[PDB]
Amino acid sequence: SDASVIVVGAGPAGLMLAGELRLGGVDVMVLEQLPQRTGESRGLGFTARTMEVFDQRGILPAFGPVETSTQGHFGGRPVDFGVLEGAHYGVKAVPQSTTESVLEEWALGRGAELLRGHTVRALTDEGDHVVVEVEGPDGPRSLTTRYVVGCDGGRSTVRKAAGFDFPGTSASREMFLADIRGCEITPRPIGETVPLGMVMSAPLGDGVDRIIVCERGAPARRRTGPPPYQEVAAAWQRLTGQDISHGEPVWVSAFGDPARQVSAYRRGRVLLAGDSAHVHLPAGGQGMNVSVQDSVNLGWKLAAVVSGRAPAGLLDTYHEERHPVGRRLLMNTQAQGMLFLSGDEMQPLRDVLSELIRYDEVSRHLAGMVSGLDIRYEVDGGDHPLLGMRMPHQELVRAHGKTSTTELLHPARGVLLDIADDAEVREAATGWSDRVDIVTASLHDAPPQGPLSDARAVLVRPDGYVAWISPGSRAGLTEALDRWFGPAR
Amino acid sequence: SDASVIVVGAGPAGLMLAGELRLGGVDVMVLEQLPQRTGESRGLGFTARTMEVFDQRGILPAFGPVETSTQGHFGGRPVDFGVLEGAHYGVKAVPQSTTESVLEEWALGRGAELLRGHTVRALTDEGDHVVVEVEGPDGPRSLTTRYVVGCDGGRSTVRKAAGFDFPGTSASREMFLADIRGCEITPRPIGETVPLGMVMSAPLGDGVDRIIVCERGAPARRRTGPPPYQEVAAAWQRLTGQDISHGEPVWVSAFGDPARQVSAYRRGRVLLAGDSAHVHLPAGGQGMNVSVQDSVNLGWKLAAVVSGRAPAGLLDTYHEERHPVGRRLLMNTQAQGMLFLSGDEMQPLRDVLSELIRYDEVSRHLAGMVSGLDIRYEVDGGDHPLLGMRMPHQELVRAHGKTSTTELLHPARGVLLDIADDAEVREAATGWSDRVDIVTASLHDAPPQGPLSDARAVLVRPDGYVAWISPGSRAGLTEALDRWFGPAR
Ligand SMILES: Cc1cc2nc3c(=O)[nH]c(=O)nc-3n(C[C@H](O)[C@H](O)[C@H](O)COP(=O)(O)OP(=O)(O)OC[C@H]3O[C@@H](n4cnc5c(N)ncnc54)[C@H](O)[C@@H]3O)c2cc1C
Ligand SMILES: Cc1cc2nc3c(=O)[nH]c(=O)nc-3n(C[C@H](O)[C@H](O)[C@H](O)COP(=O)(O)OP(=O)(O)OC[C@H]3O[C@@H](n4cnc5c(N)ncnc54)[C@H](O)[C@@H]3O)c2cc1C
Repeated sequence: SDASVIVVGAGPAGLMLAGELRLGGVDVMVLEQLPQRTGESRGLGFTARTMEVFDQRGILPAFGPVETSTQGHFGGRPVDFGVLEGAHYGVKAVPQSTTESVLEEWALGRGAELLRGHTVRALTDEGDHVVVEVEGPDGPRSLTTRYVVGCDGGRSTVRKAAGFDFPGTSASREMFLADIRGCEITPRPIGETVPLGMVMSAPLGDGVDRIIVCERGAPARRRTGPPPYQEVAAAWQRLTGQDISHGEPVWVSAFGDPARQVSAYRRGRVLLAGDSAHVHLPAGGQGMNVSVQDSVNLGWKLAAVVSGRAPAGLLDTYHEERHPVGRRLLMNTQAQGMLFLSGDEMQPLRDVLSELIRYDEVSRHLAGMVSGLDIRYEVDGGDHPLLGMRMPHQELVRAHGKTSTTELLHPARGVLLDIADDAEVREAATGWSDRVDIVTASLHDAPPQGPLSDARAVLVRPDGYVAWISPGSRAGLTEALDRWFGPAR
Repeated sequence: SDASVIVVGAGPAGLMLAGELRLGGVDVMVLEQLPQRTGESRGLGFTARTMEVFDQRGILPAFGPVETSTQGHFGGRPVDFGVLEGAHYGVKAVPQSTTESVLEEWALGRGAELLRGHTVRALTDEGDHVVVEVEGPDGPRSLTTRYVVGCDGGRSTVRKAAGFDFPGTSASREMFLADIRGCEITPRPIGETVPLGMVMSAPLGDGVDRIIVCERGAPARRRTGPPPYQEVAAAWQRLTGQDISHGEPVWVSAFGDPARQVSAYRRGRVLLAGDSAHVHLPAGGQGMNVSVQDSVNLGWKLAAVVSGRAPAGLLDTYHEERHPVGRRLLMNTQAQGMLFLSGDEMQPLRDVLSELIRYDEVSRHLAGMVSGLDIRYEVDGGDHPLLGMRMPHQELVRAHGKTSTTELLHPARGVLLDIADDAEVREAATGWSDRVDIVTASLHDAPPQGPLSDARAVLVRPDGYVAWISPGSRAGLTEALDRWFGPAR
């Protein structure tokens, strides 16, 4: 068995997972077909929760000094993300290429094995293990592993190989994206409706503008490689009345509006994460974020099962917790795109949306949805609001020195947070001290009526979601720890 | 001068106005080109506020015993209208033909002059008066009046004649509506998306179903008379896979999605009200309601100016108060229609809408918008919530006998409501007792913390909107009465 887990594809999803797996104490092998990273940088910046999952692991400093704004939109419509206590829009500029850069450097630091110029062509789940056919630099090889995770993007080889179900609709439009030099092109962050469809445009920073075009009737086409630049340019004139012949392209590509999502996130011993599981219209910046977050859901869980520390039942929760999120990803993103991408025909409906956004409830809700902060998993049929949601960053007073909720998650074991000083709780948990870090501290600069007010103790999973809280969970701590970390030692 | 005011067109708008004008103590002449009423009954039922404006005048009993539900939609999406204190969806079934029937019988009762088989062909505003060319039963006549009000529907002759501005967009789709017999056709109140577009269908009551069809690519066409039935039928099969050859039609018509609204509601001495001022996609049942309400805004005001009781400045408020409402009518209705009328392509966006509707703020807001109960006019830059909104029905204790806010508006003079017993207020107003009914009473079954709690007095315009409230208006009662009823006597 050449490695415990084989990850195929080394994009955000795969890189994040490879790291998460290593921290989980597991050897891992990433096969990526590309020899050197794309150079395309599709998305710009990342969401609040993606910011937080990076921070959970001490990855943010590698990004260089960065900014975070509260001014963002839901499908063009400005939403102030402040209205939801402790939320914001994200980190502003960062190109995917740099995120991907970062995460590679990380996981390699975490001792993951990355094999480039390695293309997976077929695979078979034999029951106790999985075999994988690979065309690499020196030729075709055959590898054996305990789990394979398809992180190979929108047209996943893995998903087709392992026989997944991929229901949904194929694309109906073709849109263009170009990053151009030289031309003197107006900003259109919200975009702009022109009789023949819509356009958008923004500046990025050193001589380069992004254009997006949507010629209304354009059919969907499968193509070999990007469109030739002059074809996009031709499209831009027929829409704006601007000639961009003279433009020198950096990247040019076509893309579309599909909506498909695997009906099961796991089959036997093969799993999918990122684009490979859910493919959609790129809109409201979600693709990378939600994918990276799939990896953070799965990583620790898989680590546990691989090493015999958890019953395979823990791994099903990856499906149960994420299919829903990916489904909402299709919903969120297609909605957002339809507002963004339509005629003067969609104007009435964004006029009402603008009217509704004005409330607090509404403004929170979409700021919740976009940022990924509204995620609540099923964990316990109890009263408390925080149950099953993410654990917010809160500074803590440890014996000698201050520390943070966020920093205790650096190692990716569970965190049990004794705040009231109850030896009774640190005892019930002793049988798990190998898997959960029992920490006893007090709160520092809490907002006197916040989510941790009147909380004696909290159980935080390795992905930083809350699994159990005192008071106000149906189940005792014993039931809870067994659920997520395995039997008592 | 043959009559004070000439109203052209005797639909909901014109009939309502003719009545409102008579109560205002003014002779009025309605010219309608049709000799006998259409027989078509496009809309079904009416909104809360339309219910209330009818009731303001004692018109509801003529309707026969009727029902009112709280279960309605915003563009297909179920909204419980209850969530907004004292709101609901409307009266359920009533066909326009019966409403039109009712209102005719009313205004004739009110002593309005209705001239049928009379078609207005041209008109000239001469400054001090207006002339009107009319082809009637015995021939062409020329009439003279002080005001003309275009209530002649979507293709208003008046509006074109008097030279109005009618900006907006002409229709882009063609939809079909048919009322059929015999066929066994499924209900589709929310409608239903079929690959080739959308359909809807409901039952109405004695053997007759309504179908609506939207064949996606259908262009807009100007036509002489309705479409032939077999053309709609052909459309229905190409969409549903159902043959309705055998169907016997009662009414068949085509209709579309325009969006236009006169930029000024008044020019010199000519005015517009109803369809003639604002034309749109029929969706969310608004056309009749908002139009009838234009007439109720204008009627009393015009009555005042015609008879020299108010300075012409009162009449401008008809524009200032209603252009905004009509504008929101275009917005409301086109939004609602776009959700209702689109592919599986609009599904994500009604999925978020369904999510937002779940709140209270949102559910109220749309229930407000649809019912027409959210209307607040500019009247005074003051704190109080009720200022400029409609006066809600509240039972009152008069000297001998109980009565209601609603019943005091039967005569269509203003109502000043002394509740605290303050002779100081009944004095300031003495100079207007000719135009305002000074009433002193106490509240009956008020909801102990309602909108009239801690209110000494209220000034209610003839259209039943609140103009001044103690406490909490910038202006004193004197300023207020002069604003709406004219100088002190
Ligand atoms: C126009 C554009 C703009 C976007 N903007 C945003 C944004 O603003 N915010 C956001 O969050 N998302 C955005 N996205 C979406 C985002 O780019 C994707 O979600 C994300 O980059 C893909 O995640 P992934 O790691 O699962 O797959 P990918 O990034 O596609 O990586 C999959 C990898 O698998 C490798 N691979 C595939 N098949 C094999 C195989 N047979 N063997 C070995 N390796 C294989 C590929 O080489 C590839 O490197 C945008 C997308 C587009 C197209
Ligand atoms: C498919 C359909 C369904 C609808 N459903 C609803 C609904 O559910 N709820 C709702 O509120 N609204 C609905 N409406 C809209 C509603 O029907 C219109 O708003 C309303 O009936 C028109 O109001 P009106 O009185 O201003 O004009 P009209 O009702 O059009 O009447 C204008 C009158 O003027 C007369 N006229 C025109 N020109 C002249 C002239 N030259 N000389 C003399 N007379 C003239 C005409 O004969 C006509 O009788 C619907 C409309 C359609 C088409």
